[PDB]
Amino acid sequence: LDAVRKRPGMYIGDTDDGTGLHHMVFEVVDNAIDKEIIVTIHADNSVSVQDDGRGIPTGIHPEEGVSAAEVIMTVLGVGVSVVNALSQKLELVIQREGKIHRQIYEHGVPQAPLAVTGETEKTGTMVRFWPSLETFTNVTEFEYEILAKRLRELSFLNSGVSIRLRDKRDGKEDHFHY
Ligand SMILES: Nc1cc(-c2ccccc2)[nH]n1
Ligand SMILES: Nc1nc2ccccc2[nH]1
Repeated sequence: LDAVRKRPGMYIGDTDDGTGLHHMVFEVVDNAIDKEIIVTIHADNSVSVQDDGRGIPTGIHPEEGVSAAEVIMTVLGVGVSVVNALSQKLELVIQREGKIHRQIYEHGVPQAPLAVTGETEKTGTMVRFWPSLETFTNVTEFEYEILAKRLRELSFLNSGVSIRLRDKRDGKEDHFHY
């Protein structure tokens, strides 16, 4: 990830006008799109993307020797590893094979291995990220309508996916489904 950290604008887009900032969300959503996705803008200016999919794989990657999810998050669509690298904090929650798994990153650095924290009957993946204010300048707050515009376009192209957008700062919400 040091290549990304070294030139963030080249991977995520302009880090001063809000372009790159919002592309962080779009990258995560893109990965989720591969049946309901919920994008939430939190009051602390983090965004979370949840789905009810199968959950990303949690087993150890036989080559890298860490969880497959960690490989996805830390090894170079630009890839969610870019989002992770440029987030001061990122929380990953995977519900899969009857288990809830959690992991925290800071600036792309895992704080511990992906760990089983409980049981569940649901499946899905949740990523919540806090963009690094060391990288993103000037425009540092998410603009609802920038997200809504893109998610609407995506909903038309991905006919079987329901997309919800929620703003916890002011209660605004939308539901894109084609
Ligand atoms: N909310 C999410 C994030 C992801 C995801 C899937 C593949 C790679 C990275 C992230 N799925 N659902
Ligand atoms: N604040 C801060 N920024 C960082 C960038 C890379 C690794 C660790 C870091 N801690």
